Amino acid sequence: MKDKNVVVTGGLGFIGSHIVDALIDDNKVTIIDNLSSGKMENLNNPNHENLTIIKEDLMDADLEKILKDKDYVFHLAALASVPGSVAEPLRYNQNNIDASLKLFIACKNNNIKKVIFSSSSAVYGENPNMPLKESENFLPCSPYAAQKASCELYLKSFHESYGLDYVALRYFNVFGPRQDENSPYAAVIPKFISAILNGESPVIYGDGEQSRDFIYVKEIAKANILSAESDYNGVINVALGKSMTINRLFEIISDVLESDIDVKYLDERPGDIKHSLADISNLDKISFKPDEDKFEEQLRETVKWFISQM
Amino acid sequence: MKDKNVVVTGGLGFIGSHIVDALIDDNKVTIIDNLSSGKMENLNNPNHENLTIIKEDLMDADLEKILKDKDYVFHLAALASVPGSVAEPLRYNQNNIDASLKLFIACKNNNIKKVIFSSSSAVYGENPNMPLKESENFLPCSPYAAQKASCELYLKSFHESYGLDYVALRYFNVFGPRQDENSPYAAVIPKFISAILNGESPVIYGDGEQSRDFIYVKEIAKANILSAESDYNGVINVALGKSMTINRLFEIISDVLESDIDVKYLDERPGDIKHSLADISNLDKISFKPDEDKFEEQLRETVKWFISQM
Ligand SMILES: CC(=O)N[C@H]1[C@@H](OP(=O)(O)OP(=O)(O)OC[C@H]2O[C@@H](n3ccc(=O)[nH]c3=O)[C@H](O)[C@@H]2O)O[C@H](CO)[C@@H](O)[C@@H]1O[C@H](C)C(=O)O
Ligand SMILES: CC(=O)N[C@H]1[C@@H](OP(=O)(O)OP(=O)(O)OC[C@H]2O[C@@H](n3ccc(=O)[nH]c3=O)[C@H](O)[C@@H]2O)O[C@H](CO)[C@@H](O)[C@@H]1O[C@H](C)C(=O)O
Ligand SMILES: NC(=O)c1ccc[n+]([C@@H]2O[C@H](COP(=O)([O-])OP(=O)(O)OC[C@H]3O[C@@H](n4cnc5c(N)ncnc54)[C@H](O)[C@@H]3O)[C@@H](O)[C@H]2O)c1
Ligand SMILES: NC(=O)c1ccc[n+]([C@@H]2O[C@H](COP(=O)([O-])OP(=O)(O)OC[C@H]3O[C@@H](n4cnc5c(N)ncnc54)[C@H](O)[C@@H]3O)[C@@H](O)[C@H]2O)c1
Ligand SMILES: [Zn+2]
Ligand SMILES: [Zn+2]
Repeated sequence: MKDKNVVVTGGLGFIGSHIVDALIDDNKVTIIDNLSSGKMENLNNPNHENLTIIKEDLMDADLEKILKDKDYVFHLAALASVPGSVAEPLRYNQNNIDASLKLFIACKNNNIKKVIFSSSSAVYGENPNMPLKESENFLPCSPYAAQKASCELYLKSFHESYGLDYVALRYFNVFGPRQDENSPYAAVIPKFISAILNGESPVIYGDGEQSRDFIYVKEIAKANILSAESDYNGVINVALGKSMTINRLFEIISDVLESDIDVKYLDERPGDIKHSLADISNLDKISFKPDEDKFEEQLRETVKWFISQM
Repeated sequence: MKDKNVVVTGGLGFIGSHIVDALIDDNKVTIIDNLSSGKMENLNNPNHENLTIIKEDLMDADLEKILKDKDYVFHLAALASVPGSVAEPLRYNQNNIDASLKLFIACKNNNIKKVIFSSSSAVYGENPNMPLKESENFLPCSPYAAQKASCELYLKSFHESYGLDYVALRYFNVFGPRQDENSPYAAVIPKFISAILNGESPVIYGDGEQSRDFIYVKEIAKANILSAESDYNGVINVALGKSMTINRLFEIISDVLESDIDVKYLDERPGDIKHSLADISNLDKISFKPDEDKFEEQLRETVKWFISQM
């Protein structure tokens, strides 16, 4: 992508910062981010000539004005937490549905060429029909999952009502540089890496045979950019279509870190589904083929990032 | 249902007033209604000893307090318009998602035994797989349809997260006494009846071969009450599972009114789907069998109501 003027909501966050990095040399980029979880220092160059940063909540921003003469909108801003949403459903509704809708209204009023929306495999709930096809019904188990599904439904309705073109991307388990490790809720790869680097035993919730479809953050960024350039409108899973158990993950991370620190086993967390696996056939719709044998290399890059932060 | 204390949101409206009528002799009923479209005079007895009316927007009401010690909540309050939602998606979002969520939060915090939610066959969009089963995916064509679907998804998530029991009822084409005829958007049965009573030719948008699954408002009220009493949680179509063309409807209404006024034919309305038909198998889940040969009787009751309003 070259010579476009794009908006990246949540562009100071984990995933959004990697999208900004990939676009910024050849495109004007306006980030809208309230710093609720993102950081200026997540950007490779936060002073880049092509960059604009608007430090504001989407609910307050004049999105009708900001989106004038923009080409594409990448919507990553969200309160991105399943357990957080259970504790605070109304606040999550404001950030995840209401703000998204305000953005989508400004998109259609400004004739934005495409919206690329960050959804989640959480919308599937506990579905045994793996590998999970996009045609599965929604089975949201948390307010967060209902919110992402609601946004997908609004996008469908905006396509029909106003001709707004969009891709909704259902991410599976994203990992990589700049992912949070500090929250009680933080993802397993950051927790395993952080624990080992701090000389502490990590923990597994359950027996460790649970499995996930992990996908590297730079691949998510590529999928976003390819979706913007595609003529396809609709919903696409973004993953590798491969399973890894948490036991196996721990072995691999321990090998990468040359670590003899052992893992502890605790009871299962309520709400954790046992197995999650994407069907990624529809990645053909955006001409995306993720790298299928680069997990160790990606983990090494992630570890090096966490080392640099100590 | 006897000796319960219930809340009916939108209880001064078309459908809600019939639910209030059916419950009020044997139960305490609190209506919450902002009079945006409902009327005091829709109730059979607006001064009934068991009645309380709170004239307030759901967004402003202290629902946490109002729902203390209530048994059931019937949620009918909404901005109930497909074309209105296209014109004003944010305002419709506030009334249809945000207010519903505030209510559902108060329901789960007060351990309400059941929520009975008014959804719509609009959530199916233009789906040729008739008769339409509840398992069909959502295909919302308007912000309204997305909003009703979002509410259904929130209810599912609240069942999983908090144990809130619910039934979402997908109404097909409701008709009967107290339905609005004055809006530009008003439903076909009121428009046909009102036109003929005013000595004016009604209009058909298209060729009249379009068909709908019409369902009488008193049957909707019964389905609501049976759903409250049922152990079932989930989503159920409420209809007859029968089709009637708009041409045939006009013939029947003209016969009932002994009218020689002819109908005019105009171009199709954008957004109108041609055929809509419910699969009503899952009405067995709430032990409801609607009357299958009472259409003329129901139309006569509707006509007599419109006559009484002249
Ligand atoms: C925090 C995070 O990134 N979570 C994301 C991740 O969930 P989840 O699959 O629950 O991710 P995990 O917590 O990393 O759990 C994955 C597995 O790892 C075990 N585990 C986790 C932590 C630990 O210390 N020990 C341990 O054993 C755990 O029991 C589970 O089996 O993937 C989902 C998509 O597939 C996202 O919806 C979800 O939220 C994102 C933000 C969003 O939607 O915006
Ligand atoms: C106003 C109203 O009650 N509309 C409801 C009705 O829609 P619709 O099926 O569009 O209902 P119609 O407008 O009565 O249209 C039905 C058919 O009749 C023709 N027609 C309509 C008017 C007229 O003058 N002449 C004429 O020919 C028209 O072209 C169509 O084929 O049924 C749906 C459920 O099946 C509801 O979602 C919808 O909104 C409710 C509020 C809600 O969800 O809350
Ligand atoms: N990390 C994952 O595994 C994962 C999986 C599935 C979906 N997602 C989705 O991808 C997107 C990005 O997630 P992430 O992991 O980068 O999360 P993140 O918290 O790092 O990024 C979200 C960014 O949005 C900003 N933000 C939040 N609310 C805002 C508001 N109201 N106005 C303006 N800015 C706001 C935050 O400050 C942050 O920089 C989210 O929509 C998330 O739900 C992530
Ligand atoms: N009429 C139909 O054919 C049909 C079909 C499918 C679904 N529904 C649904 O059934 C329910 C009732 O529809 P109806 O036809 O009786 O509509 P209606 O407009 O007659 O009733 C809605 C009632 O809610 C009140 N209201 C609206 N917004 C409110 C708010 N924010 N706070 C408090 N009160 C509010 C109105 O004053 C009105 O009395 C709605 O949820 C509607 O979407 C109706
Ligand atoms: Zn297993
Ligand atoms: Zn036909």
